Amino acid sequence: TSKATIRDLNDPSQVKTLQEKAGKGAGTVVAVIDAGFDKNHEAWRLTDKTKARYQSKEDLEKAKKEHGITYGEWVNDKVAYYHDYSKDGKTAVDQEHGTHVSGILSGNAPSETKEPYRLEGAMPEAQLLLMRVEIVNGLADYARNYAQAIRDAVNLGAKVINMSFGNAALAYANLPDETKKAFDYAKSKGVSIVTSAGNDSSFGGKTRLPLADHPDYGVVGTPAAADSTLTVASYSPDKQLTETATVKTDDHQAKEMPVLSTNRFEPNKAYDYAYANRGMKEDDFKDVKGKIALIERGDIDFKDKIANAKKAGAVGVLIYDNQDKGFPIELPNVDQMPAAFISRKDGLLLKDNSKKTITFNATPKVLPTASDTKLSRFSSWGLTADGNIKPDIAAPGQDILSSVANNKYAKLSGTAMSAPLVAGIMGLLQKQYETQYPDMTPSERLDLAKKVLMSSATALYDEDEKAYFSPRQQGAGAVDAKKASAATMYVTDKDNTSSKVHLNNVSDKFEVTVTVHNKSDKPQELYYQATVQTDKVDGKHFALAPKALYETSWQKITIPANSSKQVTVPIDASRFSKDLLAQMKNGYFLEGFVRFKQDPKKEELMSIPYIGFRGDFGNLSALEKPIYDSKDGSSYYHEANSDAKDQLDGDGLQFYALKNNFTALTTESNPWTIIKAVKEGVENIEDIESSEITETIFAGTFAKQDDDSHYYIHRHANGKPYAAISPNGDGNRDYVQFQGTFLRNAKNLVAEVLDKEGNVVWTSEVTEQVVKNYNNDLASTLGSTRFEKTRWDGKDKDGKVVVNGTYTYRVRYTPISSGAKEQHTDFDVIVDNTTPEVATSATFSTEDRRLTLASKPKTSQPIYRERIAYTYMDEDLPTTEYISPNEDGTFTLPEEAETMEGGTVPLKMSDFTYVVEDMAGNITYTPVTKLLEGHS
Ligand SMILES: [Ca+2]
Ligand code: NA
Repeated sequence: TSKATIRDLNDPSQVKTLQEKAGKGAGTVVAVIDAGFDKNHEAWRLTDKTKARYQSKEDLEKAKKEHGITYGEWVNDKVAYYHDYSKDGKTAVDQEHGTHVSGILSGNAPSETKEPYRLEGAMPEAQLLLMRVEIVNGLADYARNYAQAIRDAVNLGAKVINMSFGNAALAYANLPDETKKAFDYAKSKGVSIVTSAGNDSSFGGKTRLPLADHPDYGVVGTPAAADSTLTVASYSPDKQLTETATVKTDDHQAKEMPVLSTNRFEPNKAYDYAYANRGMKEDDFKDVKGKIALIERGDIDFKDKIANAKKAGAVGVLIYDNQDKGFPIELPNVDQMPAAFISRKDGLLLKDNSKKTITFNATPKVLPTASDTKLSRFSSWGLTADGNIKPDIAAPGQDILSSVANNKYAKLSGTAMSAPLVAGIMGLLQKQYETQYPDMTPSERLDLAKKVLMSSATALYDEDEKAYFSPRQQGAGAVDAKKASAATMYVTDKDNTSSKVHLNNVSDKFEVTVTVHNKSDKPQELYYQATVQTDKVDGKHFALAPKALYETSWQKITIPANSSKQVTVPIDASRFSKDLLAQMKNGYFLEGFVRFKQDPKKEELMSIPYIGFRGDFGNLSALEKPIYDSKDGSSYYHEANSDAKDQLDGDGLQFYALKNNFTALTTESNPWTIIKAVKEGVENIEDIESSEITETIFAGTFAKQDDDSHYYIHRHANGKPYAAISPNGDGNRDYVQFQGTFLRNAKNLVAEVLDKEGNVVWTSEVTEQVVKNYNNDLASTLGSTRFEKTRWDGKDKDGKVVVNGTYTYRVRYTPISSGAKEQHTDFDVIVDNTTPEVATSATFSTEDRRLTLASKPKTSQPIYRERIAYTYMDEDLPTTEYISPNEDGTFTLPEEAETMEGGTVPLKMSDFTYVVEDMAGNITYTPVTKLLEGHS
């Protein structure tokens, strides 16, 4: 009972054509570096173990002895070697991601599988080297771990190394030297390394669009940033093998549609369904009990939509897209609730259908994708931090069905699924070249295979924009193993280093030079054309879509046999400067593809991308403007309150810093009750000694005298925020600290203080590496970073507190790009240690209960708050509230205080305290009874 494979029904990358030419991997070794594997899975088997490189643990150990490897172990005929390079970690091993990635590369499920179709990877007859690596300490130790796994994989005979992991926005230059030399070691040995681009979209994450003022929104990190690697983006073909559900339309026909199910529905059981809108209100699920809730994708989370139907008593849920030509999204598991994602067109069909009955099928079929041929929304954009072109190539990575833990199978999306397909195509192409080009070195075949894969890759085309997807999103195009296995030509840059042209900074007139390489015995003629395109802009945001400018005339080129010729396409986009600079004031990309055809009417034979930037890329601002300078009071990750644009509350009692992510200075607010308790030596203060809290706030913000619930920005006459410290060790506004939202990566971040008289009085420790805030999510990164090394305690380089005055707090940082000038941002910081002189005597009129102070406060900095506090006990907890002064200078003291429980507590005169604070933080707190006693 031999079952058909998934590839037998769906092979979007044409792997079968290459397999018919180069085999299925028998005798070859490939390696996978991931976070953990199910090394017992049924997908790990060989058809003929006798044809393998390592036929036993003895063959594996002999190879270990020859290279000094004293670790790792044979597992079975398929998994010839497994080693855990992060065994010292305390976290448990996750087996799903690594098993899935490996299955796409070399899965070989037998016919005895429970699945409808067998999972057969690109190289099912190759042996696997599974190597675990996970973060335990830092990213340097991490890169040192997988550098060893690379070297070991090379020395154990791996022809391909697939690395379906990464860390966003990281620069290649910051990798340890061992990691860099391991990349070169594999390359010098003809071993291919394939990296996933990442699932981080652009700056802002898969839910935001980057602002047009900042074109350097790439988020590709390491190891993908290594030039030696082949970095793979993710796209969706126009069709995909999917699970199905069928209904009856109004025309009396049977229409079956794709579904993506979390948990399982009853196979071929007729389900009823009712429309429940966006699933936000309880009334939406009025007639949802017993049926399936049809919920529109909208404003609440999927977990909220699904759980709300569970309360109403539904048997399942159907969430349909709110985007046009969108992608399926894996819905969460909410208490085993069967949840299926469907397209917007299929959802609207179900919404306006008469006989609202749907039946889920057990056998999957190939159906068109709603997205059509489209790049994945999560696939990481270039460029690298160093400014290099990534990714290199695209591969299918939407809802890929592969092997998961416990001998099971599941669909996963991600560039981690795109990579192992290209890795398998690299391995087969290299085998093909071992007979097609035997006189080459292994490094020469590797360089050729990478160039052929990129050249023959079909440049994907956005049908809505009438332009090709940006090279910064798709690389050199979608991999095509048929065109790659058949290619006898390839195209490289001017210096024959890569199949991509990096032009760095360009003006309106530039030229793209490409070398066409012919390896056939006969000369060949080609027609070539360069497309000119840039970014599409929607107002203040990038659309993350191409904007075609024009295309050049088709020109001919004849390349002699076993030779190469260069072509040059002049580009002139000067007639677009005015419009493009209006949308993208700080510069814009000028990019595209030089496409090659045997004849202009035939299909694309090769394509090489070129990328230039119209401006000064390296000197683009790396730091978002301070939040104080915002016209409307909002930044990229922070929205203002339109009713009060100067409101800027602090951290409060939040646990995570998900709010208030912008460039600013931080300080601390320390109430007087805590200053008093600390100076008196109280050990336990929080929720015991005082009801007030020490809050981290932003410098230049001050609370109103009556509310205290909100802080507001105050500014000098010029406009700068009134940032002031009082360095006296009491914890109340003693320091300033730099908080940054970095639009670009930076290096050598250092803060200094100028005395505004021509002298630097203080310099902080240097923060050598700065990573951009490419998102505002705990799962990746927050939209802001607090650099504790930039904290200034108001002291000079000798340790003495600076004299009272205004100082320039200067933050310096340099972009990663080559030769970039150092950038800086300045803040005026006032230092004032002057303790306010306040009253020492007071008389209290018993009739009106008005307290009269012997003298008004005399403060150096302007008065911040002049209040009288009363601290009463509310359920054994001293609770403090405040009283503002009258207009004659007196304070009316109440005789009772209403508690939270609704009661009333009498106020004794020993409960009142006179507190005066200036805008630098200098504070005095005197008991009112002490003032009343202030008389000889
Ligand atoms: Ca202070
Ligand atoms: Na291409």
